[PDB]
Amino acid sequence: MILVFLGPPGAGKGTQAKRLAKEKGFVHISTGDILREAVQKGTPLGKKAKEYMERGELVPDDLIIALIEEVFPKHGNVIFDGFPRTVKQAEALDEMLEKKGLKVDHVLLFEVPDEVVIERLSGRRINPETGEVYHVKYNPPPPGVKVIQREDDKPEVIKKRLEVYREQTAPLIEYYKKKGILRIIDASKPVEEVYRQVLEVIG
Ligand SMILES: Nc1ncnc2c1ncn2[C@@H]1O[C@H](COP(=O)(O)OP(=O)(O)O)[C@@H](O)[C@H]1O
Ligand SMILES: Nc1ncnc2c1ncn2[C@@H]1O[C@H](COP(=O)(O)OP(=O)(O)O)[C@@H](O)[C@H]1O
Repeated sequence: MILVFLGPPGAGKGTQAKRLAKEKGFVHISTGDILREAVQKGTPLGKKAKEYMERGELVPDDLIIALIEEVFPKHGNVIFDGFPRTVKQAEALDEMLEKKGLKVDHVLLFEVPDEVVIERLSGRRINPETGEVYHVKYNPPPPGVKVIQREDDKPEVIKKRLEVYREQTAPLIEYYKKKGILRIIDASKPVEEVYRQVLEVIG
């Protein structure tokens, strides 16, 4: 089974993908997590990607498509979390999968309004020791636990990221709807309720 989680930044895709991977054994492929690691390590990918991410822009397709080929697992169920983000990426994914005898089985669209996106992103915090993700209101870090705020979660970069989502990523809704594999998730609900909906959709 291959899943794609699609939706605006802050919708809760990483939160749900992490949970699903941990409990049900999916391979979690987060392009964001992988890129942030590349940047921190200063790899050729990381050095090239870094400034796109800093500015809230998408990293060029060729680099991301190569990254996906590098990390796609030989066996196992997969959650694509934050990939594809463009039509070209989606077309490449279909082609890659077909060569492996696979296909995207479900695309889960995490619907949330812009007001919620901003609330979610502005309050997002990370434990730099473990990578655990918190929210200042909805899931605060334990007392005494040091956390950081991503530079791309600052107000002006959130704005750009949302514009980029609407311009480049949103056309994937129709792309996958035409293939009949798009499932709607009401991502505005609490984490537990969203998770039950994810489980229901994937059966
Ligand atoms: N259903 C939810 N309700 C409230 N807060 C959430 C929910 N899902 C995620 N969050 C919080 O919102 C922020 C964004 O979640 P995240 O999973 O990182 O979104 P995405 O990967 O779609 O960008 C995080 O701070 C997370 O703790
Ligand atoms: N599939 C992709 N294609 C191009 N750029 C990407 C992709 N995934 C992640 N990025 C880059 O990494 C940044 C952070 O992505 P991500 O962690 O997925 O954001 P969010 O937490 O909002 O889902 C993006 O704003 C973009 O610059």
